[PDB]
Amino acid sequence: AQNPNCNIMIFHPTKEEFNDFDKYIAYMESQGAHRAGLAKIIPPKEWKARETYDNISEILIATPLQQVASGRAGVFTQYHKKKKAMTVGEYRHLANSKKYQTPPHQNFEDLERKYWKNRIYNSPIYGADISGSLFDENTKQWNLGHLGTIQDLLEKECGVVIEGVNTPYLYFGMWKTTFAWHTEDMDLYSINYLHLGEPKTWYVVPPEHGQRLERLARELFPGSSRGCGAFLRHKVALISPTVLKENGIPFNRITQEAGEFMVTFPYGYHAGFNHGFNCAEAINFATPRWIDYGKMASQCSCGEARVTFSMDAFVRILQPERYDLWKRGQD
Ligand SMILES: O=C(O)CNC(=O)C(=O)O
Ligand SMILES: [Mg+2]
Ligand code: NI
Ligand SMILES: [Zn+2]
Repeated sequence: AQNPNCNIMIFHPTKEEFNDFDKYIAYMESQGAHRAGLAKIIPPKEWKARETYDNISEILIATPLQQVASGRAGVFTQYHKKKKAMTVGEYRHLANSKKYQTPPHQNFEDLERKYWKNRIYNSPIYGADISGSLFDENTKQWNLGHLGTIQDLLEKECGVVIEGVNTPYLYFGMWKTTFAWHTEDMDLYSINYLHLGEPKTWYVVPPEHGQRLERLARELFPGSSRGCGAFLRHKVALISPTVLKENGIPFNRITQEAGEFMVTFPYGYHAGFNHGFNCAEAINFATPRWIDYGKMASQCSCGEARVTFSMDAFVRILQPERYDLWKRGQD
């Protein structure tokens, strides 16, 4: 069995190996990369996402989100307070202001320590979930707006034709902006490219151990757990590495830098934070190996998780027994 300790693997494809996206994912899995839940892909030196980032300041962040925490430093939830619209140039200036800027630090480890000590005492503002792309249309390799769609994968594997679309999303971050513990919708893959700026630190639980994380989360968030049998789908709970280690939960960590891709694999729980002003692009995708995970994915039916249009068909076809309850949660 390849990668039996479930370590995060780092890949360096050549320019030739960068041509066929599906083939390279399958190669990484042949080497056991999925067992970690997360892999890093460093593009060949010949590749570029676009020519420059000099002209992005006029993108609008229609609904910036202020991430307000509650709890203790290692075990907290966050809620998202909506703020007035602002441009990427305005958001960059805000990220760099004395109130929000990254503190002085020695190295990534010192900054990680400072994050976990102090996150709860601040409320950073995240420009998340913005439909759009920063890949040049002429970039033919690993262009996250030109991937094979999940609807086409389902149709190729299962024969059923379904409605829905699959487009990328931009994330503009600042120091301490936080992504809570989650798997993807329908336990899909994700791919994330860090276009510019400061790093993103990731934490991940191997898919084979995801239920250990779920059981801890039920213990640590007991009111939330009573409210919903899949409350991690709400994407609000944080648990620190120190608390994970105290409770014996297997996990790994890695820091993504500008120019690097990360892939999350089906049912790989992940969480993390941004080091300073940055911009990432991400999208969900599927492969043949996903189908069995989609069929078994948990679902939130309490009303909180509310998701895209395109998840309807995935539930309807892969999980017909759950469909009626889940759709009530949507309505
Ligand atoms: O970058 C973020 O805020 C969150 N991203 C993801 O969870 C992802 O790419 O799967
Ligand atoms: Mg612009
Ligand atoms: Ni994710
Ligand atoms: Zn719920």
